[PDB]
Amino acid sequence: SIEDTNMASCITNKKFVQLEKKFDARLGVYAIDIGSNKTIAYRPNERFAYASTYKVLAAAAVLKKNSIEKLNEVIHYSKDDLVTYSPITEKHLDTGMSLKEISEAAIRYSDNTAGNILLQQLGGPKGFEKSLKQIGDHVTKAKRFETDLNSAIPGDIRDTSTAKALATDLKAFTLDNTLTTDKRMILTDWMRGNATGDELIRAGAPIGWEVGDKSGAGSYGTRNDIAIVWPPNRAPIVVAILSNRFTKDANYDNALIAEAAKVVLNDLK
Repeated sequence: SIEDTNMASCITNKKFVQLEKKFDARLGVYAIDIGSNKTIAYRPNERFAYASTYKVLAAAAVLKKNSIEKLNEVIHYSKDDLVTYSPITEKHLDTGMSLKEISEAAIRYSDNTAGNILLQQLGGPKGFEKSLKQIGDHVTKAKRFETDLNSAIPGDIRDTSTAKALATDLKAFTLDNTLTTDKRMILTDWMRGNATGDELIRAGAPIGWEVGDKSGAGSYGTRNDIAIVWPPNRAPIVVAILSNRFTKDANYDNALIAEAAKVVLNDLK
């Protein structure tokens, strides 16, 4: 069957090649079926800017590092801390917000000030990178805050990872024995049912399959989605799909991510 599997990989691979051509993009894919350890991989080790997908990993590291009581302490940030696109944190400027509330705002709405506060809580981008090293991720390189970290310049290693590294990290926090039971369930629920994921991996999932995701978007047409996918009566599937285009102001097309996800989920089916 070794001949049989590799021809299946060649066929799956050609679909990703055709998507890159159709959408004028570069695509990175890594998916693992937690029940069989089967994987799908396309440029799995090539670097992409992770953009807002880090927010779920930074929230997870904050959960791992901090007690329940600490995670409920109110953080009194100021108007000076608000960066572009802070729809939740800008509402609660008078009241302040807890690390738990900040984590939920970052994941559900991709609030950028929320993301910065999580990065700060971990010691800045370098401390966030150190938190990922502690779960065995020596690939991800974190350097800048929002919104500069979205610049996604060709060849630039700052604020980049790979589809394999991001998927493996997401698996580590949501499915492996890294967080306490309560923290793993809280983090997973934050990923469920958010409109920012509607046109991405969720749009490529078969009928009846639930998707919990964290989306990303940046310059050079960068458009990412990392997710846990729950098929009926099956073990979870962890999926990272990263992409970009080739000019600074290029427009992404969410359908590239959805069509890539259809390939992944139909071939892990």
